Amino acid sequence: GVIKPDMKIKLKMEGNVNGYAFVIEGEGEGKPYDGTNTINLEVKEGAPLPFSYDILTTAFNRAFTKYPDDIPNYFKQSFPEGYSWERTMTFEDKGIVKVKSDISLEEDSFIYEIYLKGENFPPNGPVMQKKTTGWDASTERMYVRDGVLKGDVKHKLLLEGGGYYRVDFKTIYRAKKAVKLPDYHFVDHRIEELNHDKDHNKVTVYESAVARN
Repeated sequence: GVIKPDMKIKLKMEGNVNGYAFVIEGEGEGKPYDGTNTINLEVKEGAPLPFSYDILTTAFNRAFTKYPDDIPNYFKQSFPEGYSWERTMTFEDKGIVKVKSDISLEEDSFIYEIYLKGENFPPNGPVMQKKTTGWDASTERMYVRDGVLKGDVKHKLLLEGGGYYRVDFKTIYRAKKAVKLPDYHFVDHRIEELNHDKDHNKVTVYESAVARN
């Protein structure tokens, strides 16, 4: 099919957080059937970013998910036409991020066109004060609503000094063709900043994702 065991990634994100504008380009690769992906990110406008890089990482593609044979794969079935997604991240201190991404396929490269807007983050909270220490492992509840796939996460951003900062994810995934719809299932995630430079001008993100009943 069009989804090969090794695939590349190209992305551009236009972002605005608490009114601060920025542009990020990424290049990476992954193993769609293994459910693993790596993206190398460079800030092109707005360096040094004046907020926590953790609020962007989950924006930088469920095509990279390991799926048991018996659970229909909403994402892989969508290609070559691909799919788009829109997401609201609601933070326990009333900060909010809204993301949309178009996922297309050019030969053996996924292409992501991302728009991100964050607002109402407390100026002295851990996002704007860069006091976050990465995402916990998560489980995303995947379920069909109105003919498209919804993903819900009760997520946690770890904090410097210990404990965590609650974030609810609601995502809507919209295939650009008729696909066999899965029953309700789970996707377990682990996302990691593998490395970065002093101001997160250059960041490498890794994610693994596996579907189970």
